[PDB]
Amino acid sequence: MPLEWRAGASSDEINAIIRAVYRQVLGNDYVMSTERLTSAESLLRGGEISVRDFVRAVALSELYREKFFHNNAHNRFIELNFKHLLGRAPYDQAEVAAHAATYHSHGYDADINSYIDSAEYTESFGDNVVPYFRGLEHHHHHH
Repeated sequence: MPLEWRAGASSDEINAIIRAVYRQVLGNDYVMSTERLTSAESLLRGGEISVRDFVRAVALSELYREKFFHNNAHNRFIELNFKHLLGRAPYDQAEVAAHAATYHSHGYDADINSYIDSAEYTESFGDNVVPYFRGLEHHHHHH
């Protein structure tokens, strides 16, 4: 049973969104004790942005980029962006080459947005429900 945000929902649940999104996007329990995304987290807390646009900002974070693009191969970084935002693996080299070309021609931002604004991410996780890896869920919210 996944996590959903709605209007009037409590601070513990919104911080549980931030924890779940971050843990899903970076994999190994993310980065805190720093500036990070204090603006984006306040927009989620204020209800100014959707959960999709929050997850987009966490996958746009430079603390995700320096750790998984610079300390790891770009092909593997695309393979990470799939399992982190969609919950799948791009075993097709045509699929990896498509996102590599988007990454170089339209930038880091456009590649990340290709996962968030995709029809597989949308509908299944919607604007209110938090994305998870296919096979992982340990924070059940009744609705």
